[PDB]
Amino acid sequence: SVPSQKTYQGSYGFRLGFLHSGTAKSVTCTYSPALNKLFCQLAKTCPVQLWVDSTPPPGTRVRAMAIYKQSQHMTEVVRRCPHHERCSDSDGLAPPQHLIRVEGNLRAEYLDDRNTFRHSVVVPCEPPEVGSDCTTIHYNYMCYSSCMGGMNRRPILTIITLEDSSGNLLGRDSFEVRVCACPGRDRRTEEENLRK
Ligand SMILES: CN1CCN(C(=O)c2cc(I)c(-n3cccc3)c(I)c2O)CC1
Ligand SMILES: [Zn+2]
Repeated sequence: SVPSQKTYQGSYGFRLGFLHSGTAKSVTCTYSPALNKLFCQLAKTCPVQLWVDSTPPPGTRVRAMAIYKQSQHMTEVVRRCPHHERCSDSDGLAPPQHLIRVEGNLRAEYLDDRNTFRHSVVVPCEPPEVGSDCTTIHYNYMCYSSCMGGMNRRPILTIITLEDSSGNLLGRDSFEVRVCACPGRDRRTEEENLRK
């Protein structure tokens, strides 16, 4: 009743990568390697790189799912709060309850698991554009970490899985996420707290 978060490169050497966006007050998405934590504003583009050592088979897919980080909340489905699930912000593909969306990919599919009720969004693997060495998926997080009746200040993890055409596991990586108004300030604060 809890998805695994164990990092697993698998046969294709799968792992994530993040840009270096800095901590200026204006930054909208910034990743802390020291915390393995992405800080982002509500509904803003979060570029996540996908890296492999070798090409996975045709029909391989990449799925994203959120879980609560704290063990005492891990069995609770992460969903949008009672306010945001009712706001008129649909993109025509993502169900209004889903926290994580993929931006700019008409082949994205959204799953409400019939057994666990967890939400996820999955896209087909596509090779990098000519001249690039990795593929980037653009995610959006559709609720603040602080939203009452939803995440309610509880930290979450995003689990990214590489899957075969039947959904079997080929690779896994993960990162913590805080969705907040000032990601640059919050990253600096939490990195300072860690250094102390
Ligand atoms: C050194 N080799 C050069 C040739 N490779 C690719 O073109 C490649 C193919 C795929 I499909 C993907 N891909 C994985 C998940 C989503 C897209 C990626 I990231 C790639 O780098 C593999 C690595
Ligand atoms: Zn919300």
